[PDB]
Amino acid sequence: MDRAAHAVEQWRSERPDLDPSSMIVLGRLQEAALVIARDRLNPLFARYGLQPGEFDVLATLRRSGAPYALTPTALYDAAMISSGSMTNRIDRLEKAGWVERRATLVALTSAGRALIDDAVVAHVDNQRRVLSALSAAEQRQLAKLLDKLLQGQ
Amino acid sequence: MDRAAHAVEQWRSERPDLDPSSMIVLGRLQEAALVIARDRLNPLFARYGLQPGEFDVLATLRRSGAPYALTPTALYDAAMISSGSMTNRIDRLEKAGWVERRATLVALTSAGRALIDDAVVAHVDNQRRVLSALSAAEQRQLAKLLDKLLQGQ
Repeated sequence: MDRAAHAVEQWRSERPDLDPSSMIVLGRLQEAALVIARDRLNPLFARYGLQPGEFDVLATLRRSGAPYALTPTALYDAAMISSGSMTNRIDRLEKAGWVERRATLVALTSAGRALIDDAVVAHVDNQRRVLSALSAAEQRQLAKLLDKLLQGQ
Repeated sequence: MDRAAHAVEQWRSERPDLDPSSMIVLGRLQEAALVIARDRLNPLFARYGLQPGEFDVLATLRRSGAPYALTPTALYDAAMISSGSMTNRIDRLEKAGWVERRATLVALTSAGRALIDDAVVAHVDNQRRVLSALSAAEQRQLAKLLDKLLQGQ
């Protein structure tokens, strides 16, 4: 038993008036997102000098196509993840030499483009190893369920 | 198309040398965990005066059974989520009147026990509405896939 199943077992024992079933799926959802970010994805980003949020900004600019320049609002809408604190994240990226503010647009520098071109290859390799315990059909299956859960929000 | 599918589409266009397939499932995983915490679970915790991490501490103590007292190490291992910054989280809970440090043990106060007894009912109701777009079999299915992904870490 993992954290979530052990906790439901205890709750069923302590609060039999409760139906704690929903705790399994959502406890595993949040634990899986946390452990994968903390122990798998973020270490790789740190090897490139990046926080995960900073990777997303650079990746979003790169995949928007040349000249890799978006308004901060277009940047948020196109991001992989809808996290906050973006303005200071852009500030950091400009100070590091990876983005540039132009007219208002946020654009990759050449150094930033080279960095994310390098990092995204290592990232996807990292992701495949993260997912390798699931078969192809299991990954498609997990993506369909997460899509339905997400739209339900 | 959601964030993750739109981003894969762009990557496939921009870096056809890349296989970005892994981005869908893991992008949806992290986005779903974030949106559900930010927009659904944490608002409910805040109505009880709690941060999500603080809810977990109180819930872990309560479901460990009377006298609802655990060592900080037992507390971490029994938590629903393996998040950090726990020592300051305990500090805050003691200052709020909800936990007590005894001999070293962390124990619910009566006020803390009453609070989490109230909050956990609202929490599970909140979770069921979060999950209501998935059928029962879909929720069991999602919990099985997340379990396999998790153990693969």
